[PDB]
Amino acid sequence: NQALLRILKETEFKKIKVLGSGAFGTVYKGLWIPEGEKVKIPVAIKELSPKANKEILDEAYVMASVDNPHVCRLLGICLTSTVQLIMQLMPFGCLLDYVREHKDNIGSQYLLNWCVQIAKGMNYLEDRRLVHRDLAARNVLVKTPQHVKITDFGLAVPIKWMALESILHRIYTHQSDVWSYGVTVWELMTFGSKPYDGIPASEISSILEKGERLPQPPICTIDVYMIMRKCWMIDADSRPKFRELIIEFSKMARDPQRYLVIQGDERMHLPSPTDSNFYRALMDEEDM
Amino acid sequence: NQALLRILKETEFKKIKVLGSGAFGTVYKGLWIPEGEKVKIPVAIKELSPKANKEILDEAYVMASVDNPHVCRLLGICLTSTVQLIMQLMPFGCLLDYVREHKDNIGSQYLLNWCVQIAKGMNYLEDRRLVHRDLAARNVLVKTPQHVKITDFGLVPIKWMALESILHRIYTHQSDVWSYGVTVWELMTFGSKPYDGIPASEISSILEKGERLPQPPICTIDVYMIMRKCWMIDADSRPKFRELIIEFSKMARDPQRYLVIQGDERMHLPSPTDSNFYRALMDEEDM
Ligand SMILES: CN1CCC(c2ccc(-c3ccc4c(c3)C(=O)N([C@@H](C(=O)Nc3nccs3)c3cc(F)ccc3O)C4)cc2)CC1
Ligand SMILES: CN1CCC(c2ccc(-c3ccc4c(c3)C(=O)N([C@@H](C(=O)Nc3nccs3)c3cc(F)ccc3O)C4)cc2)CC1
Ligand SMILES: */C=C\C(=O)Nc1cc(Nc2nccc(-c3cn(C)c4ccccc34)n2)c(OC)cc1N(C)CCN(C)C
Ligand SMILES: */C=C\C(=O)Nc1cc(Nc2nccc(-c3cn(C)c4ccccc34)n2)c(OC)cc1N(C)CCN(C)C
Repeated sequence: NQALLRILKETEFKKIKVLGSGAFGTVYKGLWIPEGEKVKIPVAIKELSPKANKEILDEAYVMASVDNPHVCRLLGICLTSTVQLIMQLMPFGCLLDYVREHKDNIGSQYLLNWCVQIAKGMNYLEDRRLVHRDLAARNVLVKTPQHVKITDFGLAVPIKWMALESILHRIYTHQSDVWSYGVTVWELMTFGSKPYDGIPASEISSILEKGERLPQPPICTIDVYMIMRKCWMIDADSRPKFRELIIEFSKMARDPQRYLVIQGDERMHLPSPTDSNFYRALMDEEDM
Repeated sequence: NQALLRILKETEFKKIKVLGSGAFGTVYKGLWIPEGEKVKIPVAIKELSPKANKEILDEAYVMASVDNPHVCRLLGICLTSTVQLIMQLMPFGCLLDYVREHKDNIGSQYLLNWCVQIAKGMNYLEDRRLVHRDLAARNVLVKTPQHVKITDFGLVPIKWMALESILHRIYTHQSDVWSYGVTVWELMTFGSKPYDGIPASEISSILEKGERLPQPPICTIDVYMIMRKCWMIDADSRPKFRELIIEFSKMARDPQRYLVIQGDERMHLPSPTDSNFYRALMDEEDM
């Protein structure tokens, strides 16, 4: 249990470049320096009282306790005046920046597989009875282009991702996560657009109650959009379950050009197996 | 089958720092840059005719076909003006240099486990009917200090070779058992050169005479006997790699009984907490 979180010394790691900031502190690219040998092992570091460190560690053990190919795991923690958490570094960044930088080279087969993977991770957090509460394209990281992992879940401002019962009553279930999943797909199919951009956060809840939703993205057939819209029903139990979303986006992944309409789709396909095995033996040695 | 070897272009990778040479060419630390992507992936590259390249690929497909935690796999080839082969980069280098540089903190539990691992990989190559022909501490790479892998198999190292290889260029798996015994000895002497100071032309005469490498001081007689049975003159009398796994595993369950190193009770394996950290950053594979 508690053997999954390694307690780190300030002396055995070093922040070296800033990647960004987020939900409790700033993220840096770092290096781990194993005691007694000289090898710089790249990591990611989030820089956030003694008793609050017991609240921190009690949750840290929870996030250090996950095991699923599509969920990120917390690997270490360093108790300093400001706390420092350490996870494996994903050289491909998050999917949000990814989809906004290759938006003219992403084919339909990747997009739908990203949806499958995110539903796989989410359904796993559901099976662990863990609620994400901040699911969003920024919180989906890219291990290899064929392989994404969800991050920074379970931390108890993202109003434009929140289900209506979270905006009005701070109710966070897995069914409220399904709603934010619905927005996350929408970030993907639109190659990184800011949902409800320019309509004040203060006024989102009145527009959802009124019955407006995010608009059908251009590359989406009705079949994909109808699933997004069912994720945004006002009644939580009517939204689909993640286990269903897995089956549905997997079906759509067996025939992608039927469900997403992208210009140039026939000139960009999956990696050959040759290319996936190469990617995996260099970068991605875990199970799936 | 051939989807296990990725055919690379010169333009999608770059050698960046020279790591060493020895076997068949020069090895560099490199970078692979995925087509259409902005990330730079560390790799290892060995830089060496069109017809000879068919001899090459036929072997390369085999060396790309291994799947065992303790055997290295060939990952790509770039058959251009100079043949360039690509495998995963092992940031810890080869085991020989490891044992030479960390001779101050290597305990008996590490040594004995390396033997178990080297026998595991070797016994797998046997099962695949591939003869190493060059098993040696230099050809044992370090993925993590807890995890070694055999490399550059399937391809003169006179001081490692079984006698029937010196006398008849005969290489079977039983000849690999011998080089295995010599590999252990390099490890237990913390990296000494076997038959140091003796000209290569004369090793065969000393082996036929019946001398062997001498018992290292840190080695109990139980360990020495295994090294000696690896060096019997009748190849079929030497032990099998499957047998060496069991025996060195038996010895690892009680390491200080079988190796006598000063300061040994102050260096132990990593805690599980430390093994899990090691594995999620560096070693995510099965074992
Ligand atoms: C509200 N009042 C205020 C202060 C007190 C408090 C209580 C708990 C935390 C806590 C505990 C644990 C985590 C986090 C926060 C968090 O931000 N965590 C991420 C994570 O670390 N990300 C990373 N990026 C790069 C390197 S580390 C994360 C990583 C992961 F691998 C999986 C899930 C996850 O959430 C983990 C902080 C403060 C309590 C009460
Ligand atoms: C006599 N005339 C002269 C010339 C012709 C010829 C024939 C075959 C080769 C050949 C082919 C393939 C390999 C090797 C050599 C080799 O040296 N290889 C190692 C390996 O790649 N090392 C590495 N270090 C860092 C990056 S690549 C290796 C790596 C691995 F992961 C597993 C096994 C293995 O053998 C692979 C070259 C030339 C033929 C006839
Ligand atoms: C969508 C934001 C983002 O994550 N961008 C990003 C991420 C990484 N890698 C990485 N690995 C582990 C943890 C994190 C991480 C977690 N949180 C809350 C972050 C906030 C901001 C930044 C990173 C966070 N990230 C990365 O590695 C190279 C780069 C990157 N960016 C800014 C894109 C640059 N290209 C080189 C990818
Ligand atoms: C024994 C020398 C050596 O390998 N040193 C070494 C190796 C690596 N990584 C690496 N990865 C894959 C394959 C090889 C490799 C295999 N063979 C037969 C080689 C011969 C010559 C060179 C490399 C070979 N090696 C490495 O990665 C950073 C570093 C390294 N060095 C330079 C050790 C010295 N410092 C680590 C202290």
